[PDB]
Amino acid sequence: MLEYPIGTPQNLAGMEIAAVYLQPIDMEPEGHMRKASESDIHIEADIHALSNNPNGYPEGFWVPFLFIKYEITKVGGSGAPITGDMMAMVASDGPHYGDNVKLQGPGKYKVKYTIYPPNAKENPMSPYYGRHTDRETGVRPWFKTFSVEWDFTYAGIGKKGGY
Amino acid sequence: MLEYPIGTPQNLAGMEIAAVYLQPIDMEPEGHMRKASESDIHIEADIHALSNNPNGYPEGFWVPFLFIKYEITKVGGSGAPITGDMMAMVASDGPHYGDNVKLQGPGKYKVKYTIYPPNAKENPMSPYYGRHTDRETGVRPWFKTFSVEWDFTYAG
Ligand code: NA
Ligand code: NA
Ligand code: NA
Ligand code: NA
Ligand code: NA
Repeated sequence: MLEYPIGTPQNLAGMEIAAVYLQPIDMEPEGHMRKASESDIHIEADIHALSNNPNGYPEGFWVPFLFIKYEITKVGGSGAPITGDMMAMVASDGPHYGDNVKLQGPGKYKVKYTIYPPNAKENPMSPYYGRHTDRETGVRPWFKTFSVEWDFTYAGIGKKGGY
Repeated sequence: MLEYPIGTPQNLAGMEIAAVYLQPIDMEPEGHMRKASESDIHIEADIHALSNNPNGYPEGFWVPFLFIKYEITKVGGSGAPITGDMMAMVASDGPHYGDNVKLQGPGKYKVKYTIYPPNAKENPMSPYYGRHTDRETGVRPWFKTFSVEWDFTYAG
């Protein structure tokens, strides 16, 4: 299969944060993603643990229970920024955070993700996850909410809504 | 600290399901686990993907967003079954499903886990996790809720 990069990955708080996209997808439960026919891409946040991750994840593990908001802005565009809240889901290549998105035509875009840890009050998955704190099996505190940004160009006859 | 085994792992639906226990733990957020001072063990369900997992997980990945109920019963003895729901959490050896439990003294116990997929009506994480279904990136349907059982000898 093929996917497309948004910039290059960034390493922060013991994690690799990468932005990628592919064609719009379909998901179970149905009717939660924007319809694939009304979208240009499926945008994703690919988040995996680095070596010696402070929260106990082995290197390469997917980091679960995060909440990710995104803002996509067209450089020099007359449109309002594109925003949304990703959802965690599994595909044939494993779990991701993603969302189906409709863009504003070909051009340069700024992409900003805001990543919330699993103890943030803004993260609706926080009631479902814990962290050991005892001496023998405990880990370091969760990272604080942070953002990451990339620039990328979306353009071409082979790009849906990019020509 | 020792991680004690509860039987041997069992393989179903493209996953390894293993049971272990250790001493009671402390967790953030506080007030969800039974106090460590009022518990005997921390029981865990260790669930990881096997090769060719049908739901898209690479081999060895933790299987996330499941919901696990347990029933622990002192074998052929006085006492009611001990029941509860585990919680997903991370520790220094990675993520698990687990719970602090008070037992009924040394002896043999049956341990049964009932494992609910992300789309089960009993799984509270159903509004928060999806599965791709399109032809190019989709995976097979979720497994149906099932149980696995073992026994172990608690020494203290
Ligand atoms: Na909480
Ligand atoms: Na066994
Ligand atoms: Na088996
Ligand atoms: Na706490
Ligand atoms: Na045993």
